[PDB]
Amino acid sequence: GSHMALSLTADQMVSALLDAEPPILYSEYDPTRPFSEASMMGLLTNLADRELVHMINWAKRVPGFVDLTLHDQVHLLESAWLEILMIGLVWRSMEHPGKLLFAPNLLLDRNQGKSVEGMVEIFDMLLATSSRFRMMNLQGEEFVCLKSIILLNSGVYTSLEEKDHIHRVLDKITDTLIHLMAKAGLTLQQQHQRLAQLLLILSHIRHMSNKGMEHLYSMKSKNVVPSYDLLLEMLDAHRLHAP
Amino acid sequence: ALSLTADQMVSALLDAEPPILYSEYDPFSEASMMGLLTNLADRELVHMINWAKRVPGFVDLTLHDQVHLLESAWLEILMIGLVWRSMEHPGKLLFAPNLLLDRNQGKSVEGMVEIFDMLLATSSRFRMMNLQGEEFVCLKSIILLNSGVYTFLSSTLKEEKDHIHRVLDKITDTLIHLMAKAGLTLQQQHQRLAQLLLILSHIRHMSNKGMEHLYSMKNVVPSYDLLLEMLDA
Ligand SMILES: C[C@@H]1Cc2c(ccc3n[nH]cc23)[C@@H](c2ccc(NC3CN(CCCF)C3)cn2)N1CC1(F)CC1
Ligand SMILES: C[C@@H]1Cc2c(ccc3n[nH]cc23)[C@@H](c2ccc(NC3CN(CCCF)C3)cn2)N1CC1(F)CC1
Repeated sequence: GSHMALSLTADQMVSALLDAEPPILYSEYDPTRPFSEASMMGLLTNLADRELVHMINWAKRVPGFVDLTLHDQVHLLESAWLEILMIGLVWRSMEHPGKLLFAPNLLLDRNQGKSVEGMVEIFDMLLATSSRFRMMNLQGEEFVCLKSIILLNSGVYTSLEEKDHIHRVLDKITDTLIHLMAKAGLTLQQQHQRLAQLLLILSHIRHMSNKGMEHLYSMKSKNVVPSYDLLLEMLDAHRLHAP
Repeated sequence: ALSLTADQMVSALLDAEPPILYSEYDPFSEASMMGLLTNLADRELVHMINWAKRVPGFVDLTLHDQVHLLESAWLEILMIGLVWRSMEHPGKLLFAPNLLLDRNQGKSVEGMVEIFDMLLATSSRFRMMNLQGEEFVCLKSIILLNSGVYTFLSSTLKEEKDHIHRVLDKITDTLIHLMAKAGLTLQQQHQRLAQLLLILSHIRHMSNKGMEHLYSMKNVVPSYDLLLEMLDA
């Protein structure tokens, strides 16, 4: 059978989201060749490209996403892809104060970011967001809800029925977040305050993603930002993959 | 400051509200529109300083930290004010009572059409949600305290970060209280709070696209010095 996004209970929503989770990838580098030989930007690009393929399959598994037209799915991934990579990074880097866990074989500190121009400012923001989630003791079940909110919210400001559906899907994830906070034993006031602190961090994640896109658009290379066409091609080619 | 009731918080915020300014009294050109927008933003910024100084918990901060918050938030604060004023004018942006501009007028300045469209979409979203004046002032105060909070260095006892977060929790409590008085169920309360805060992510995005446009135009972004001079005066 098929569960419609709005029929899901809080526990089914958490389960579906935990199931859809992409795997933690490794940075593609020879551990026998010296670390000086590495490109730094070359490694992050190769990693982001591989992670983006998995993000396609995860998005198609987020409740309410396939209910949207192919056109609208592309718009949401186009606006959200960097924010989704960034939230994943900041979550992985939580237990590593002063370091960013890009991959299990790629844990980079602030000074390493200084190698690439304009990268230091982005690293510092990611580091601050990571420490903030650590202070808040962000839970895995909350992280998946926040990652799903980013996807459905980021490109929502671009038909009243399709617009209401995303709002309703977003209300269902909010209900799931609150449920987790009530089970963790937070009072009603504490529940609202934690929900507000988590959603306020999403504003800073959008900010980092805009600074990230600015950096990408400043690069001399022509195919450094995933275009609408490439994202459409990626979502349509998923139909040809084996389940 | 944190001793105020939810109703006292709303009252102080409503009282601190800046006035609605007019655009220079004297059809529009690409340079005349940009000129009018800049002059209006500059006059509004003076009032914004006076408004920020009346937001509870703001003057409790060091002059340095106040400047950092205004430096990160000034454009999001003009933008949220604009989108609120434009609510009752579908397809138009109410810059001033004598300056109500449509989408086609934005096409005069290059790169301005994309910003106008986003502001128009945000305005219609707040209209669909039936955003209340008492909720708008809470959201505007959240933008002030929140936008530059991850900007502050803090490698000493700078306690100052916890105070800001305590003021932000207090505004959340105020937002919920307004929703409970309006008769929303507990579930409706958390859902509305989430929808309002998610729009703040779009306000940050429009501000960044606006700063990009400004930097594409030396003294077009209010400097630390100007803001400090304004806050100290
Ligand atoms: C530090 C940040 C986040 C991040 C990066 C890399 C991997 C990650 N995993 N989790 C988080 C990751 C890395 C990064 C490096 C390079 C690229 N470029 C590739 C090219 N591809 C698009 C399609 C090609 F047509 C994405 C993207 N992102 N970000 C840097 C920045 F903010 C963009 C400037
Ligand atoms: C449409 C948008 C919002 C907005 C604008 C103008 C007035 C407003 N009132 N409410 C909202 C207003 C106008 C605008 C036009 C020009 C400027 N110029 C700045 C102000 N001044 C300070 C420097 C010395 F302190 C130079 C600022 N803002 N925004 C355009 C944009 F997104 C920034 C690019």
